[PDB]
Amino acid sequence: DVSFSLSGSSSTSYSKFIGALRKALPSNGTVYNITLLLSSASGASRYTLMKLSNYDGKAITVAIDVTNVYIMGYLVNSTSYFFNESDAKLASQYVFAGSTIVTLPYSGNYEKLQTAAGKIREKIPLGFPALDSAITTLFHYDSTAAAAAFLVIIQTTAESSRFKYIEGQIIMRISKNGVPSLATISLENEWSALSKQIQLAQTNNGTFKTPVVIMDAGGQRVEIGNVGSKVVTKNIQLLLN
Ligand SMILES: CC(=O)N[C@@H]1[C@@H](O)[C@H](O)[C@@H](CO)O[C@H]1O
Ligand SMILES: CC(=O)N[C@@H]1[C@@H](O)[C@H](O)[C@@H](CO)O[C@H]1O
Repeated sequence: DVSFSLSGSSSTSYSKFIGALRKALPSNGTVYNITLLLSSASGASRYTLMKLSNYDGKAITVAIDVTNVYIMGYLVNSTSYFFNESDAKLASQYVFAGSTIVTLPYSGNYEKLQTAAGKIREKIPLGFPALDSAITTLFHYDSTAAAAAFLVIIQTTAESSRFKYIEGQIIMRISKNGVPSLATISLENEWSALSKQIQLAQTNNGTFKTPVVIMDAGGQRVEIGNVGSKVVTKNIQLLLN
């Protein structure tokens, strides 16, 4: 398993945690020196567990699908909570054995979580304090605030593992929460498209078959057309397969 403790945390310990999470995910090699995730996996081996503890030391354990870095659900005390989607129902057959299972009233999809939370990612502050609050919400399972808590946790763990830029954004917000940058949102939105295009580029002299539009540090549209881009060389850390 991997773990992150907010108590005693620093930029250094957070980066160690994100690095450990990246290292915990199996590969079928690399493409342009970027880890390629597995296309398929079986049973319990399809998951890695991530223990998260708040400032007060209260802990939850989150299950991640290694094929796509999607969060499946989590365990607190003797109760597990899984997203309402087939891949998470599958996960419930293999992890947190012996727990009492609760099916959440939403899938782990951003659109569904945002509808459930009554607010879009763009307006939800992120940072170490936001992570603390999110863990607390899930620890007590406040059903009215859980969707928002998942939105914070997903971005602070999975999205951060996928993009060095997002890891940096969380680090900027260690002391004071802030809503995600437009760049953060675009990278999250385009992860699967970037993953696809980078793999196609291998046999196309490094050129994407279809451009991918990201946003920069000022929200300006930037069209990514080849593997020379900084998004490919010094940002993306995991490719969907
Ligand atoms: C009752 C239950 O928890 N299982 C549901 C399953 O019925 C549904 O088909 C799927 C969405 O496709 O999501 C699962 O969580
Ligand atoms: C969802 C749930 O049952 N969470 C409970 C929490 O509310 C309670 O404060 C604690 C007591 O130690 O046990 C937790 O994990």
